[PDB]
Amino acid sequence: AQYEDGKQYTTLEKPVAGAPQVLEFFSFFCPHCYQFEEVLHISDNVKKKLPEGVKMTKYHVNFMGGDLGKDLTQAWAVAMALGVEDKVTVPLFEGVQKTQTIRSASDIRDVFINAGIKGEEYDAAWNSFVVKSLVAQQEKAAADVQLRGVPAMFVNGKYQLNPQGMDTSNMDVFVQQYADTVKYLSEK
Ligand SMILES: O=C(O)Cc1coc2cc(OCc3ccccc3)ccc12
Repeated sequence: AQYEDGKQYTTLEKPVAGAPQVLEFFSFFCPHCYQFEEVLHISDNVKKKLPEGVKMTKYHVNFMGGDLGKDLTQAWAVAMALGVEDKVTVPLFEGVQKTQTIRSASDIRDVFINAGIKGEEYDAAWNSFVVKSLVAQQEKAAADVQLRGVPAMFVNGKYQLNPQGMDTSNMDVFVQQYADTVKYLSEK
C-alpha cells in the first residue's frame, strides 16, 4: 500500500480510548519542535488538510530540561488556561533555544509579561488548581503511550506519525507528506 505501518506511521499496540482526534506533544527544549513551529508550521498545515471543526490538542512534556522542563509544562498549562498559546509559543522557543535567556521560572514569567499578560493574571493562573489539573492532563496523555520522543502526533489514540520515514530533502514536501498522512489516518 502507499501508506504502510512502519513507514509514514506506526500503530499503537495498546490503543488509547477517549483520546483527542489530533494530539501533539512537544517540548520547548526540543529542536525539531522548534522547526515544527517556526520553520514548518506543522500544526497549521495539518489543520488546513483536516475537516473544519476537528479538535486539535497540543501538550508539553516533562522529560526534557529537568526542573525547567517541568516549569515549562506548568507554563504551557497557564497558556492553555488563559488561551494565549499563540502569544507565547515563539518567544518561549526562542528564549530556550535561540537566545538562551530562559533559565528559571521567573524568566518564563517574563515572556508572558512581555506578551501582554498581566502579572496578577499569570501568578493567579500559575497557582490555580485548574492549571494543576491541566498539568495532570498533559502528563496523563503522554503517559498513556509511554512517550519518550518529541515532536509526536497521535491520531484517534491509535496511530502515531513517523516523520523519520518521510523525505527531508524539501521542507514543503515533508510538511505535505506529514499533513496528508494525518488526513489519511483521520479517515481510517
Ligand atoms: O528523527 C527523529 O528524531 C523524529 C523527527 C521529528 O521531526 C522530524 C523532522 C525531520 O525533518 C524536518 C526537515 C525537513 C526538511 C528539511 C529540513 C528539516 C526529521 C526527523 C524528525
